Amino acid sequence: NGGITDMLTELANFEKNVSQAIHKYNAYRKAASVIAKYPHKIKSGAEAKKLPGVGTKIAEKIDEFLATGKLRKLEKIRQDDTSSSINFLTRVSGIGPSAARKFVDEGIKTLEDLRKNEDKLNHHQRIGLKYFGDFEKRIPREEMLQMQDIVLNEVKKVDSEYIATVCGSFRRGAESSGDMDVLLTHPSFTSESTKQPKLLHQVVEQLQKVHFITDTLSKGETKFMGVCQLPSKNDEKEYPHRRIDIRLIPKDQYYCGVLYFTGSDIFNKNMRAHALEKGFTINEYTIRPLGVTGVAGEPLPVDSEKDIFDYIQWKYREPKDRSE
DNA sequence: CCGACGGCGCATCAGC
DNA sequence: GCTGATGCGCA
DNA sequence: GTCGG
Ligand SMILES: [Mn+2]
Ligand SMILES: [Mn+2]
Ligand SMILES: [Mn+2]
Ligand code: NA
Ligand code: NA
Ligand code: NA
Repeated sequence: NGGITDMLTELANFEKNVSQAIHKYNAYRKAASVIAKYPHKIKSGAEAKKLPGVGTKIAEKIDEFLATGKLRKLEKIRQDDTSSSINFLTRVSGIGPSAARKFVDEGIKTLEDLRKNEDKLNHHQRIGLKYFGDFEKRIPREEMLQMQDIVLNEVKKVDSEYIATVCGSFRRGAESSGDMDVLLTHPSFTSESTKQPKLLHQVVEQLQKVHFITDTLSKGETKFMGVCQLPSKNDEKEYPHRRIDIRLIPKDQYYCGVLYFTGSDIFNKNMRAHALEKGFTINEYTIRPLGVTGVAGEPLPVDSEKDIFDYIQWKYREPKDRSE
């Protein structure tokens, strides 16, 4: 049902980027997700309508698309200059719905206008512009494996007790990835631990030293967002620049962290809701119970991802089964 | 009908 | 100059 | 936009 999920996804993007209606955005993605998981070719809106997250308005849109092969609402939007331009500009990392809208109001609507007005861009936005095409390329699993070996090894060089784990799409096992996500732990940093200084900085700084990390979007004591690039050969094609995220998490919370940052995004949304549907509340850090009123108690002990799955009564699903 | 739908780390900057 | 307000991206 | 109060 690629035709239908593509349509719902494009509608989602509009609601997020133009209408700034984040809950409609989520509603469309939730519908696109449940439809992609449907093992039958959808013959009608009423057929989709049986699925949870698909409602009256989306069934009708499905009837139209199935009849005409297109959607008039999407046509008009694509034709609309302000809508189209705002949508476009949000493809730049660091330009969200609000910046995109402001730019367009000022007559800035293309990559070229962004070039002409670099003085109006902040540092993250200049980086996103610089790497516009690069950031929209997928990363082949082969290069993700080369990236993994560099990160793991340079982490070793700073200190051998660090544990770095590549999570996200890679850990689900996908053949290409949108970026690289790295969870970092160290024995000195736990949920108590007196706050250990420069733990993440040391690793970011080394990765810069070996010229693997080329740009910084944001950097703090627990979270790094930036740009990296595989080393080239002699005269060879430069690899594309890639997005990399590094999160430093307390060691005692590594499994909740690995669970969350493996994803998928929709999966974790799905886990938290079913968590409450069993008396638990999950975040990135801990799994806790609520009682009868519903404040959450203390973090239950966890030594594996499945430990978390047990608590809320799901059959365990290997990383590869979480792409939602 | 109506309201909930997750929240946080980091960067920027308008308004003092 | 500072900081409350807000934007951004994110599994 | 959807669905469980
Ligand atoms: Mn069936
Ligand atoms: Mn990723
Ligand atoms: Mn990421
Ligand atoms: Na439904
Ligand atoms: Na953007
Ligand atoms: Na992505």
